[PDB]
Amino acid sequence: MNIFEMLRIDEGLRLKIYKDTEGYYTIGIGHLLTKSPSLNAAKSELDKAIGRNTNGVITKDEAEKLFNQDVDAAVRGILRNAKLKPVYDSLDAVRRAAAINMVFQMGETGVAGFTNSLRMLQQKRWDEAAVNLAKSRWYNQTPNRAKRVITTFRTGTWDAYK
Ligand SMILES: ClCCOc1ccccc1
Repeated sequence: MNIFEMLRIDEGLRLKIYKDTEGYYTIGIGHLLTKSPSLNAAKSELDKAIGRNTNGVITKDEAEKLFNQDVDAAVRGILRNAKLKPVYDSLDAVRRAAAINMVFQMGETGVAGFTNSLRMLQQKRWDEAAVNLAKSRWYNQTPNRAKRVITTFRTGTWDAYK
């Protein structure tokens, strides 16, 4: 298991434009296209992302290319964020994957406001962290996914993904 395999499980793979759990146009392995309700707007973003006229369909290779970029960007975002970086640096590699997973899903601004959870993670109070993480819109809207990510933070193992 690793961050790629982990997010592949959490996000799925769809080769045509679909709506994500929030109702936003998305493609590939959870590549958010736009928060706009316009399908045409989404197709424009898709074409710009891939570099050709796709008419809303991409290949698996193209999906994996965006996915790699998205993971890279999430990591790079964490490292450029003054609140996230020290917590990330403090973690082992398995818990780092859980951190990336959350940023991938909710964006770095969103996760940077998990102030109390971030502190518990830095402190390595894993059970406390796991309790605090669940007290969130995130947990309530995507409980099965949140439960997997929380278990990963709590245990530093891949148990929730085997
Ligand atoms: Cl507090 C739940 C998120 O934990 C993170 C820790 C480090 C970087 C990004 C996220």
